[PDB]
Order: sequence, then C-alpha cells, then structure tokens
Amino acid sequence: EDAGLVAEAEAVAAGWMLDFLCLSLCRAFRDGRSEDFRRTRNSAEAIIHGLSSLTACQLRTIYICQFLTRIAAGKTQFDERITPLESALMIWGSIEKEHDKLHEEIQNLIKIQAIAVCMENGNFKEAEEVFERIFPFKSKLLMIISQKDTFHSFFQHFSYNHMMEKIKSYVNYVLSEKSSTFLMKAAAKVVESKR
Amino acid sequence: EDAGLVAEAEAVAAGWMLDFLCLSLCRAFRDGRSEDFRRTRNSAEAIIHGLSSLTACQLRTIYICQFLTRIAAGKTQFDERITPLESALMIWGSIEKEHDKLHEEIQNLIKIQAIAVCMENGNFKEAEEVFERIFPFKSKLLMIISQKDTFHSFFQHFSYNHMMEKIKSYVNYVLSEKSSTFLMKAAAKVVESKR
Ligand SMILES: C[C@H](CS(N)(=O)=O)c1ccccc1
Ligand SMILES: C[C@H](CS(N)(=O)=O)c1ccccc1
Repeated sequence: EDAGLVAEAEAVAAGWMLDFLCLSLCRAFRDGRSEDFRRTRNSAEAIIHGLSSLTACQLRTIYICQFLTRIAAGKTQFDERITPLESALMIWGSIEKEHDKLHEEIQNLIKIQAIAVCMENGNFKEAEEVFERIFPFKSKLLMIISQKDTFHSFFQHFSYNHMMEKIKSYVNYVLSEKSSTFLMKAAAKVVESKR
Repeated sequence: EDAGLVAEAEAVAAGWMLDFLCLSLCRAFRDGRSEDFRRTRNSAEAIIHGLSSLTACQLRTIYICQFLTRIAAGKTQFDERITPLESALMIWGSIEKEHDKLHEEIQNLIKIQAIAVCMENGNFKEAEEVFERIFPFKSKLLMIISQKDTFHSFFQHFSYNHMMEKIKSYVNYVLSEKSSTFLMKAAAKVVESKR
C-alpha cells in the first residue's frame, strides 16, 4: 500500500464530496429547507478541512458556500466586527466571477438589506454603523435610518424578498453548472435503477 | 425536479460518504496520523447528521467510528460521568459483532487500560473510581491501584501498546472489508489513470 496514492485518492474524493455538498447547499437554500441547509453547511465545512490545496474551481465552490452561509445568517461571537450581510458583500465582491447586471443587482440589494435588517430588528444605532461602513442618495438613506422609516418606498423596492429572489436566480445557474457532478449523477443513476 | 428522488440521491451519497470516511478514519488510526484522524472524525460526525435512518451495516459503521474515537481519546465536558476508555468498552460490548478470542482480548485490555491511563496521569482517586465502575484478581488489582504500582508486571502484560496492537489488528479487517467501497474504488481508479 502506497501512502501517497491513498492520500491522492482521498483528495479526489474530497473534491467530489465538496461539489456534491455545494449542490445540496444550493437546493436547500433555493427550497427554504433551513435545517437541511444547516446540516449541509456543517458537512461542507468539515470536508473543506480535508483539503489543503484548492484549484480555481474549488475556490469558487467554497466561496459560493461561504456567500450563501452569510446570506442565510442575514437576520441572525461573529471576531469580524461587521454583520453577516456585510460579510456576504465582501465575499460577493471578491469571488472570481463576471460583474454582469445580475452581479450589480445582488450587490446593491445586499448593501440596502444590511441596513434594513438592523432596522427590522429595532437596532437603529447598528443600522447607522452598517451605513457608515458601506457608504445625495446617501443623505436621503441616512435621513431614512435616522427617522426609523423602515417601511419607506425605497426599502420596499430594495426589499429582503427581492434580495432573496435575485440570489436564488444565481443559485439556479450554479445548481445547473454542478448538476452533472460525479457523486450526484452516480447517486441519481442508482435511484432510477430502483424505480 | 422531484424533491423525493433528489432526497433519495442525497441519502445514497451520504451512505457512500460514510463508508469512505470510515475507511479513512481506520487508516489514520492504523498509521498514527492524529490530525488527519481528528479531521476525518469531524467529517464523519457531520455526514452522519445527514442520515436519519440507518441500515444494520450503516449502524455497524458509525459504531466502529465511535469506538475508534473513544480509543483515540483514551489518554485525554464529556455529561457521561465515565472516561473515554470506559465509553469505548460500552460501545465494544454492544456492537453487532462476533464475540471471538480477539473480541475478548480487546475487551480485557481496554478494561485494564481504563484504570492504567488514570494512574499514568497521576489521578489515583479516578483510577479507583474506574475500577469500581468496571469490576481474588479484583483484590490484587485494587491493591496495585492503592499502592500506585503503575509499572507492576500485570500492567506490562495488559499494556497500552498491547491494547493498541490488538485494536489495530481488528481495524485491518474492517479496512479490508470496506477497501472495495464505491467512493474509494472510483477515486483509486482516477489516480491510477493519471499514473
Ligand atoms: C466557517 C466557514 C468555513 S468554510 N471552510 O468555508 O466552511 C465560513 C468561513 C467564512 C465565511 C463563511 C463561512
Ligand atoms: C460525537 C460523536 C457522534 S457521531 N454521530 O457518532 O459522529 C460520537 C458519539 C458517541 C461516541 C463517540 C462519538
């Protein structure tokens, strides 16, 4: 038995498990299956520790998982001194991906929702701190926060539901790109055989 | 897309991941790769949460993982009010497996080592508490503990190294039984293709 070839087979299998768990995390996010998302996220986190070197595609995969993790924790010790949605904005702006119309829409929706979720939770001091970290339009947005005007028409256009719908659209592309991964494809074949 | 068939494919893949991680946990235990064992154990724990119903063979797999986890923590919040080696003894005596000569050897070696590791660590009050929970031979073993006679010939026959050698022998059988699991076999094929 060669220790080096065994380690290589374990690295190949870790790569396969990573893709499968990203696919599962995406479907759970899309479906709103919170507990399933939590478990899959925990598994992806554990599996990602088994890898010490990542390819360009594997880095894209783990960063999509981290982005979705922060988006799901948006309204929830987290060392970072910023909110989950601000942390999602940093991951989003650094992922190796096209900066198309959809990228800017999600970016601006997360920017507004990082402030709005603090107002929804009644923490208006925090909402101002988030605004200062991210940002004529600024003066109007600052006036809104100051007057606890949570349901202003601006917030109804840049809503939480709109942020989630735009991100779910991106998830569907990722779900389609990885729908052909080895582990999921093999498992599906076994299920159809039964059946 | 049928939610039920996707959930089924995820259950098939969880089963495959469980077998692969047990195989990896066994090799890490056999090789003495502590940090690798810790990571694999963490991954098996996370993955096992993705399963809510287990077959007879899957139950055997997770219990072997739990047994090896307690053996590896033998000399280390753990709610249980017993030591890791006493907890390994409970898992060992309840696993669905043959009670052959090797089973009794490992059982008796763990029984003696649950006491001896407390003496090695200088906690002789705990060594007596372990002895009382597990157990003419008893009176002689109690006299040994009472006199802090850690290096008595009895302990050199029922040593830690002997306990580990007997368990590693069992691990090799499990490693051979699961060496043909789908995930590991597929990964090995890919590695050979490269080579
Ligand atoms: C705790 C995880 C680690 S991992 N390896 O990406 O699973 C995480 C890190 C950074 C942002 C979100 C989430
Ligand atoms: C924490 C793990 C849980 S699991 N699901 O078996 O990984 C464990 C439980 C019992 C004994 C040893 C270890």
